[PDB]
Amino acid sequence: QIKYKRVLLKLSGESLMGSDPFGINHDTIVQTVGEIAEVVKMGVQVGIVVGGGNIFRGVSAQAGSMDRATADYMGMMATVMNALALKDAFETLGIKARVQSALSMQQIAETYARPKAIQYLEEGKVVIFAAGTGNPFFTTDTAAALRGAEMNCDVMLKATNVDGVYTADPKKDPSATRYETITFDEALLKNLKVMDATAFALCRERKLNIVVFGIAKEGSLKRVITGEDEGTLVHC
Amino acid sequence: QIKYKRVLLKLSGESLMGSDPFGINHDTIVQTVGEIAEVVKMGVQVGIVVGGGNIFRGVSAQAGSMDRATADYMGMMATVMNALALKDAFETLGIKARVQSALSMQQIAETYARPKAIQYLEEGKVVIFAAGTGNPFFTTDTAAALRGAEMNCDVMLKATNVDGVYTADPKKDPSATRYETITFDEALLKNLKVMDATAFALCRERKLNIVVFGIAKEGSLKRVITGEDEGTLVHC
Amino acid sequence: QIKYKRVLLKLSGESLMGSDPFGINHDTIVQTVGEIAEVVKMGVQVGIVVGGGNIFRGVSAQAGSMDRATADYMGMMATVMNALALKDAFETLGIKARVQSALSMQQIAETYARPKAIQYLEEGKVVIFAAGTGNPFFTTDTAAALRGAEMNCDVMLKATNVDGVYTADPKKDPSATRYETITFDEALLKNLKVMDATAFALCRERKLNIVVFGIAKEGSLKRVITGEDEGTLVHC
Amino acid sequence: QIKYKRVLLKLSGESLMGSDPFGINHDTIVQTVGEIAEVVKMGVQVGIVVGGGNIFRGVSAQAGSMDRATADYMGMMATVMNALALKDAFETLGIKARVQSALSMQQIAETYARPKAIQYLEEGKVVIFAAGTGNPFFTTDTAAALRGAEMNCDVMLKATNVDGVYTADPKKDPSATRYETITFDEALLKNLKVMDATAFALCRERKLNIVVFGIAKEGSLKRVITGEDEGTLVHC
Amino acid sequence: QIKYKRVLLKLSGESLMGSDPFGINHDTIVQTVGEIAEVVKMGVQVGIVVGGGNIFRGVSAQAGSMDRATADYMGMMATVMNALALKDAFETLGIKARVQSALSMQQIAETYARPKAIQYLEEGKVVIFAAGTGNPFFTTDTAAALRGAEMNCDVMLKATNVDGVYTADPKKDPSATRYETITFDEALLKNLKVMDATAFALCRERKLNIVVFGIAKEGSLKRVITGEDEGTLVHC
Amino acid sequence: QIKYKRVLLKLSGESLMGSDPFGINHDTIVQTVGEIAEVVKMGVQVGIVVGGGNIFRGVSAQAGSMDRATADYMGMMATVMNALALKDAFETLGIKARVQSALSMQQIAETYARPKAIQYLEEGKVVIFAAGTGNPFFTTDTAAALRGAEMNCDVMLKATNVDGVYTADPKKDPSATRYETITFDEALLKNLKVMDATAFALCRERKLNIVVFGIAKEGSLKRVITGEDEGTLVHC
Repeated sequence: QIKYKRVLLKLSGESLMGSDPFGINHDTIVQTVGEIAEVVKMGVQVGIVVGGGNIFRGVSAQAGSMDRATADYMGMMATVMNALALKDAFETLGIKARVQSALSMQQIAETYARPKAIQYLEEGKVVIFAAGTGNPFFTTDTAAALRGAEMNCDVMLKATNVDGVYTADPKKDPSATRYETITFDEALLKNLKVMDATAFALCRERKLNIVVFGIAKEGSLKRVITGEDEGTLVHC
Repeated sequence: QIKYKRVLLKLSGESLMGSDPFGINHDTIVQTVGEIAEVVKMGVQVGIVVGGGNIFRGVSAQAGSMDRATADYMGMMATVMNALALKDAFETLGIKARVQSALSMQQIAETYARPKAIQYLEEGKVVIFAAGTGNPFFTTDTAAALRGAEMNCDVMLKATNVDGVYTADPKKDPSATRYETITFDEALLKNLKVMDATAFALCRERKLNIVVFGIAKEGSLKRVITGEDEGTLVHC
Repeated sequence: QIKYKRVLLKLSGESLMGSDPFGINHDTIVQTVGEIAEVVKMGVQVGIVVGGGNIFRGVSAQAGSMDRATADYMGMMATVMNALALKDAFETLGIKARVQSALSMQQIAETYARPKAIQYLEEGKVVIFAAGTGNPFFTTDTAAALRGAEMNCDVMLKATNVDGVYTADPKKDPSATRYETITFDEALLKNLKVMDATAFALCRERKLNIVVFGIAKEGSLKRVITGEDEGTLVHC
Repeated sequence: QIKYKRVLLKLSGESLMGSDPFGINHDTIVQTVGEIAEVVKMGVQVGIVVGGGNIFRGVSAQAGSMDRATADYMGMMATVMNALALKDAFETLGIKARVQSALSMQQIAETYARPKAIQYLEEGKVVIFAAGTGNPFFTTDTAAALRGAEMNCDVMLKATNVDGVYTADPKKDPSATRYETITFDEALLKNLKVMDATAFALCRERKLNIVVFGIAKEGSLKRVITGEDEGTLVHC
Repeated sequence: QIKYKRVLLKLSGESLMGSDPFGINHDTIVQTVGEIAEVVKMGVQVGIVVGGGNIFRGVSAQAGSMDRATADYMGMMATVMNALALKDAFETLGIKARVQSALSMQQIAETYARPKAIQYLEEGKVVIFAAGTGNPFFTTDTAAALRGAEMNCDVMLKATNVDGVYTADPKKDPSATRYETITFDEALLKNLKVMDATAFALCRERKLNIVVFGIAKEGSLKRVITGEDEGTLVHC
Repeated sequence: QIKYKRVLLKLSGESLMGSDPFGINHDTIVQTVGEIAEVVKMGVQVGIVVGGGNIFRGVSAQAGSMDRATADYMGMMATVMNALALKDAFETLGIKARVQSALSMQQIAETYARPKAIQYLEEGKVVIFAAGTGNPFFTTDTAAALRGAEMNCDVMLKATNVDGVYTADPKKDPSATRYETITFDEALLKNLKVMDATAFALCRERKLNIVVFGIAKEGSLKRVITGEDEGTLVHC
């Protein structure tokens, strides 16, 4: 029935953007939350680390002439916005969700705390991690590996705009094939794009396997959770 | 020389958007900052309260489907992003600035604390207040009034897309006139929309005068603080 | 049986003062807590926003020559004292209660957080909100509307020294009559005293109805909760 | 010239009450502040620990019926109120003052942090410590000792309703004498109540000398810091 | 069956040191946690205040030339380390444990809060109090009395390297006898070593009885909890 | 005169241990501090990131049996202890220093905040960063890089038990040579272990140059900041 009991779902801000060129598209987020809700109702404990690219865009231009760290702090503030909207959407579906921020925040969100988050998962709630790792110069993928290892998740579900890992950029090379399973070293030796070095190393060092898939492809989240053939499995 | 020593300048997030559809427009924010950097060098202590309408656009549509309290929190997060961008802008021009948030932030900003805010104002720095009043259901203009009165500002400068208060909409009828100066009661009596009732009410009770004025027009700010004829002055 | 499931009870500090000229009168608070306990045991979820006038009195005089904001901060510190004593009194009756402060406090009380407070209500505990809205220049009534709207309460129970809304000050006009029901506009058109403008506007804008009643009039809290004829109902 | 450079002055909340039955008496607080403003201008770094007995009166009766830990917390809240009032008083006389709380406060005060407190003392400001030790069951005098030793104060000044330590109660017998100077051991041996045992014990272990003295008597403070004959000196 | 329902177990850092000359000895802590686990599974609610002498040793030498307060802060940081390891050890045995610090800490531990800790005990979890009282110049024993009184524990279990209270130092006087029961005054009159004055006074003033025993003596924790003859009972 | 104006000096906890088996060795810490106190007086702004290996030794054995996240937290607590000891050392030599923690601490230290850290650096103070990145699974060297780049340091000084990077281990073969200067890519290509990959990767992306060098050797630090030939320089 269920292959992965506890998962850390990594969603980029862009995933909530749909076709729009900025922000959150109501239809996309509803479709996404609903799909996550489905696996939760199947009893899966879900942890979500969400990015802020969809909202950073509106401030990307100015970022250029800003101190990178500061630009990154705005990015983190952007994730919190997606975290909030994401939670609101779950409550609408009858699923309770809690937002834990890596940087302490008064009323918008609870501060990250391992014991509480684990509990929340157990209590059947979706835990949404905001503000990445709390530090600049680190990617969302990195924050996903960190929270994943901390939450003792069975695997990290890296959701992307491609339904898996290809021998080469499929969107620009129709003859590209999707790997069904690959190793960390293989991914490296083959210069395959899975995630940034730092995040990749963290997943290895913590023995956190990764499944790359395309969330927007209706039904694949459930397929991966159930063990069907979907996306690429990267293991150590 | 100087008409107003300490001023609380209210900036809508939209005033940093320029002609863009969303976010922060580089040339616009650089222009606005520069103009304030001008009065600052003239010995004016300036506190800023900024909205998040420009960034809120990308999540506005979704907001409608969300709880309002949660929507306002996203609005407050948006203002933090503008506050950082603004703060960084000032540094580039050699001016020192600090970001105070109504809600506690870990490393993005310092929590609001009157004694320190006033402290900075004396040290001749720019203080940008973010997160508004820290509470949902309150408008940015109310935050400005709150902070303006708390900071013991000589006047609140309401920057807007108009150079003053008119007896009628000039854009949709070039036959009206720009009030040079009105009184709170007259404004209310003549249904002149200066700001929402709560915000407006606070200024009166704290006896904080307002000066509505378009900041896009170069020189406008420089004019108001010097005492020239510019924008409407709502006083008591 | 029960007309209002979730209520925000607004108690002024003076209500806990009884006949004494300052502070908390043991007999009054016990009578008050007991009455609130009764409706909780009937299954009503109660949220309480409490004032500090009864304790502010001792420092009222000095306040006069103090900066208003500072005077207001003392008021907020006063509510926390009533919040504490109020909680202690419930624990004595076997009812668990939690104090959420609008301003973060280390060990005296938990910081306000919407998700937790809602939960507390559901868990059958009385939630007592202290420190108003966290900002100076705002009344307790305002803090009651805010928390009320945030807690999604069915109605706000404004407890006062009069058993309802009269055509004129009853304590000084024996021929005054009590309205059984009135509208927001009616209350305004008639210059009826319900609460301050800001708080009143917030209740309207959030569609939070109000029931004005006299808590000290033994048995009326239960009567209002049950639907009997008691106090004045102000709705939009 | 100056006998004590840095001093930790202990003020009971009652010493701000004057002849009133409760709260803060305007003329009294203005008198007391003024007297300290005097030694401050003389280059004395002054830290203050204030009790809350004056405000605690209005809730004392109820306290008896409450848990003691909770009662002490209300006592600590009371001290914050006096701290603010005191702080404001100093500003009026042109003196800068900061309020450090043992327990974290959001905007009412700054959390205690030694490096900053000492910082202020050097900057020639008045530092008023509130919330005592931050723990229930500890007396105000213990907080004074704690802070006195932490601040590396030359001496702790215990202001009281008496101008010194006597061989017997002078009020209830005008035949005793005011010890000019005693030693901790002598005090204990002769059962001279200077302060509770814990507080007293701390001063000795940290080697912090005490100077009991009535502050109501004009000039008293001025006398002690200058070295004149005034109040008992408990030393080691 | 069970004589003490809720206990505050005071463990010195040295107890976790075993024979080693520094730090935590895996075997000792496992033996200790297991023994505590046994009484928890019997339904006893356990509160633990732990010291840091075992880890302070490594920095004792440098402490000598440091400001005492600072030296004490390092001690508190040391308790947190034992608190952490202590918790980890319980989780391994299947017993949930929470670490509450007297000084607020972001992700390492929850800040001390009476309502939550009581709850935790009730929920069957072991609560471990770290950082003493939060202030320098106070012993661990003192922190044990404080938390004990706050948690309304039935008795404070002072674990030590001696199996009770002797007529004189047994390790250096073979003819020393163990008291089975003694009074506070008796302990004092006889100059018996139970704990430091401050801590002792606090236990008396709060009517918190004390049982002195040797935790390392396998099986005595259970014996004391069950009412058997073990250790010395000090009561008021 | 000065080669590097602002430097981020990385100190392993072991470098404060001297020849001892654990903890902090008085003569060693006094020597190391003194050496830095030297370059500071020369107008060099110095930020420090210190590890906790020296203190972690006493809990290392137990760590193996604990969850790694929890082990790393104990490691971070250890670094706070070294930070305090270090800070105190500087005071003794008349130098002012402040301790910034990645994780919020109540009174032991100030929470990390870039604007203030840079503030201090300009005020000519020593800033000691503790708790590393604030996240588990990240090495001390990564924290150094993070902070180094955040602080806009001219270079990161990696103090170690070796005076530079060699073509081969000199200790286990006196036939190699100390690279005078290498480039990131060369280092990686030649498998020269300078620091873990993540840490190393960050320095390159932020363009932060490293200068590996043994600090035990008196004069070493003094040499590097002046520009003399000392230790390997890994640049881009």
